[PDB]
Amino acid sequence: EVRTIKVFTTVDNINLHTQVVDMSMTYGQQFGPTYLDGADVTKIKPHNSHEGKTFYVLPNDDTLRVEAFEYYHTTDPSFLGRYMSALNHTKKWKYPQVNGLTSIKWADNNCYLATALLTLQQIELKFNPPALQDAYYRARAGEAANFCALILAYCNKTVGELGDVRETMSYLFQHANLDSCKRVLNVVCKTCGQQQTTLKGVEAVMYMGTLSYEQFKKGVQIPCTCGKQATKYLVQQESPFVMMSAPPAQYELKHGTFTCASEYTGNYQCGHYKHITSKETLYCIDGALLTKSSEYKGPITDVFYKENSYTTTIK
Ligand SMILES: [Cl-]
Ligand SMILES: [Cl-]
Ligand SMILES: [Zn+2]
Repeated sequence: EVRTIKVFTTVDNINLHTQVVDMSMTYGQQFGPTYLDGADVTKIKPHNSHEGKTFYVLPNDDTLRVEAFEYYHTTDPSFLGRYMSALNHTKKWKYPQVNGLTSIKWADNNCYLATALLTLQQIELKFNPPALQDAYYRARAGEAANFCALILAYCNKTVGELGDVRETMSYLFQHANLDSCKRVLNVVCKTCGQQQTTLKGVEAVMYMGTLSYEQFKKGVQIPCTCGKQATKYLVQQESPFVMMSAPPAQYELKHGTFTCASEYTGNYQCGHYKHITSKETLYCIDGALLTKSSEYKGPITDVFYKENSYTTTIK
């Protein structure tokens, strides 16, 4: 006796593909790798409770390949398997509202993701892939499981791995509309003279070397090919924020002088991130945990600042 049920397959959870499945065969035998809200059902035979349900499958024909690219903006063949693997964990995480923002209760080394999510809610940023637009909208409303699983997939990180906030933000910014962001730098060597550089997009909003936006405007010392130290300073900035990053070092955050910051305690192999936000006072959001202080000092790795337009007074 042949038994069948109707199910739907998808790559984006919007466009559905009607399937009739033989209840005598695994999902794997019929569709290849198959997932039900993140759970791998490849080796499971259809249940009666499955009728009418939506299953994710890998893009295995031209229609799904186009749908997957249009939704995620990636053709990485392992992407949906990585997204589903992460989602099976992130759907069990807790997303408390802390000081009016969606955070993440600590689990599975997810401190870097909490501080990234908190930062995103404080800066002006629009994502390009519909997957991130839709998932980020849900995250802002408090249901961040899809958004967190997408960040893990886009960053090639598995649940439990040690992430870096700077690297995570770089991936998210690659998938954001930063096209009108512009930065002009001048590099002055007492031997070699002056050289101006223009940076656009993600490179216009990220700097690695100093946490202080004010120091970057005054000048920072960098190597020159001649062997001397040159001075690099900000000539012009057009962006709605900037991110200043450096290896973790004891640093004092002053209320009203920055938007938010990431603190990292530990070493190259394991550690813990916290988030500091400057509002009516300094709030330290540590997943579900919240403390406040008038002053803050700690091993800061990243600081975000509000911007619109800046032009140097240096000649
Ligand atoms: Cl689809
Ligand atoms: Cl968006
Ligand atoms: Zn030089």
